[PDB]
Amino acid sequence: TSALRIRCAHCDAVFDERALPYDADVDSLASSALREKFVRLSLDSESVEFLNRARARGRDECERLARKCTELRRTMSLTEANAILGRGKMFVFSDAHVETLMRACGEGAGGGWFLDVGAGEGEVTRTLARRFAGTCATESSPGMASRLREKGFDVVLESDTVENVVRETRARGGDVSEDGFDVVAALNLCDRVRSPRALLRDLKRALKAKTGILILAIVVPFRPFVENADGTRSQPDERLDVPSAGSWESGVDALWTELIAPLGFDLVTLSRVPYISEGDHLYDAYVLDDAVFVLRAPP
Repeated sequence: TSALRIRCAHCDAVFDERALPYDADVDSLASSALREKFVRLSLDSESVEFLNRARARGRDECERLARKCTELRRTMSLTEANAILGRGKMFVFSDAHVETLMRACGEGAGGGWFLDVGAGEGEVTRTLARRFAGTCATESSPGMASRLREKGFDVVLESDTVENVVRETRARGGDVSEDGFDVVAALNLCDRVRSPRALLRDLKRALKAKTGILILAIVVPFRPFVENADGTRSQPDERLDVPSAGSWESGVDALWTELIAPLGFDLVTLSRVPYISEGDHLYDAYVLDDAVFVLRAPP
């Protein structure tokens, strides 16, 4: 009539979909702008549908892909091996999450140019790119860059920098405005890049003045570490005053100041969504705590 109550000491931690945190303590933020500009998102059938992808795939099938992935990544990275096998997909935003934040930033209706930094597979930003008449993407992987040119992206820049992204897009047929893109998404990239300040500065000069929407996602807690190449682990140079542990509210207020706020952005809305990763034969999904900052470019 109910689940089994088995007392163990080595079964790890397991939660359901209702335990996923979507809200936070609003009054526990020293920054005033972070309190009123908070929009609480929630679960939906699209996010739950992503959770059951490992269950509907089969345990024996999730084991075949896992063994083949470790065998493939001897000569490539982890993300490149998952794209070849069609596993390890990432989920952050649902279609309902899109219509909520797009109406909040003013540019709710479709149209304009969109830039996805670090897309690779673009499945995370797939529902978002349906609104813009022009879509661009930047990915340093050659194999994954060719995949983006087949899914609907008009221009796919095969590089890991965004110094002259607004100018290099126009060189490849990207009929984007000379003053920058309209909306740019940098989802879960500050924990991997070396210079997070120089990244936001490059993201700033890539947007239009005044009317310039920026979508930034950072995993909380913020543990920055840069991977050089194969078997070469490094450390970030910019020591941001952000705790490596603690609660979600402390990391947001620490990432707001010191890093995001000194850039001079206008906070449109702040939300808390789970960073869902596709499961396998052991767990249905792996989830991290993610924070979403929607910013407007200064004049």
